[PDB]
Amino acid sequence: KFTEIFPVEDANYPYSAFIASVRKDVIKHCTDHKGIFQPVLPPEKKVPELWLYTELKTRTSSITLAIRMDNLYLVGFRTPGGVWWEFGKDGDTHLLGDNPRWLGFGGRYQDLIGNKGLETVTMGRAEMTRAVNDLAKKKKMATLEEEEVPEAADLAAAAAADPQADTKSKLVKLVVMVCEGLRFNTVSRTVDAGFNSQHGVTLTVTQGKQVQKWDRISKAAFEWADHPTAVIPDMQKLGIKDKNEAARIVALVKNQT
Repeated sequence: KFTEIFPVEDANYPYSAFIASVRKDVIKHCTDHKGIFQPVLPPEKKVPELWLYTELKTRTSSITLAIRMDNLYLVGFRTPGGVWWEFGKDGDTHLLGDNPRWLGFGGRYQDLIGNKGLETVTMGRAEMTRAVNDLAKKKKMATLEEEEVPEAADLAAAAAADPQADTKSKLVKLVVMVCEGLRFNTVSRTVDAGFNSQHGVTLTVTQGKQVQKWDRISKAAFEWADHPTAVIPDMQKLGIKDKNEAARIVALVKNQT
């Protein structure tokens, strides 16, 4: 519904700038709840009602990300050839229009990276450049070549069971840098700090666990609006005690209403 553009490879355009710019356009569609420091996103619906489109470009290629405004999560992406790829599998219901194709897997961190924590997702500008260039070529196929050389049965079977391992990998790097970067200022701070480092940057185990509990800390955000002194198990479980620390972690909360 509204576009953002990020020139990945442009070293002079800081990641923090893109975040600050995109959050400002998103907050335009948010509400101010008393007792809740962070802006409250639009209420969730079965059919995403406002869409954030972020176009990530390199010097070579580019892709557009289709993000729901209500929960700030990726639904699919568009290639340069105009093919939309959506999270899901045959049998599901497409949220994207324009002849979208099913990726075959879902957007859960665990459709994506199994049971390995978010701390295993290496991020950075170079990491984002390769992900876009890679996904800009998302192919429909692997007919490819066990005729090249079973008796690599080991290779042959890995390819057969996890064909889009590469895609899942590139996708979960953008999900954390963009979606999660927008939701959590703890992630945007960490991703921006090491965005141009030569060996990439990652989020700590603890950060990953909080990131995965966005809904929960969003609920607490609302609970602390009513009772700001309340202690929250699910929160202290995560290394968060009070709305004050929570304000150093989440930037935008999920609307409970």
